[PDB]
Amino acid sequence: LSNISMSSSEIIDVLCENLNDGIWALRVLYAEGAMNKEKLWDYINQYHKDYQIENEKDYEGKKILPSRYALDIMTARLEGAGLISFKAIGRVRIYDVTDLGNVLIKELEKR
Amino acid sequence: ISMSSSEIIDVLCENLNDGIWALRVLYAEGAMNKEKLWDYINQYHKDYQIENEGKKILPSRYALDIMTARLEGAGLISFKAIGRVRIYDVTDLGNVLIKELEKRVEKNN
Repeated sequence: LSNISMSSSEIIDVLCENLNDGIWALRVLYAEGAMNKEKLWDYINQYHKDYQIENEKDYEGKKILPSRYALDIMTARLEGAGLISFKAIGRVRIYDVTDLGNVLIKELEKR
Repeated sequence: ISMSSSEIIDVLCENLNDGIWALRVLYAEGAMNKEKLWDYINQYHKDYQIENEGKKILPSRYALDIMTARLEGAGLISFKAIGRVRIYDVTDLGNVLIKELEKRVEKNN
């Protein structure tokens, strides 16, 4: 009766445009593999920090994730977009990139 | 790669959860600032519940920011910053999900 009114690439473009800083969680998970949310918090801060230092060797800025509140917001954006997902180990959450998240990492670099 | 519009939308639908309330509010009431959205989301959900209680779906600003974050990331709502104020509205993709959910309500009933 009615097709989905936006193409796969138009939808992917919207997800790419709102990814913003979440790209750091994707880079971490893509390079390091699945990880505990707590460790992902640390790695995202380290990846971002090192990337800033690559450009400004005397860089000394604030953590992109200074609080659990910030961590929860960043993962919330990625979970809502279906780019990362998690599995439970008791109260621990193990995160990894999803198929759409991978579909998106490619679509990113290329463009 | 190789994901159809349908496959992608399925993924967005599976992760929407309670965010549907914000899409419904924005669609019905039109664009509004974030503080009003918070009130309306609670008011909308409250009413739905009242006739189906007590607890606010968004009891704190934290809950409000987590819910809107999931929606913004999925590209379902969008906002314009004016100073520290933000005016939100539901997007084309947000309406695609509203329509997709109504299609499912239709099939599941």
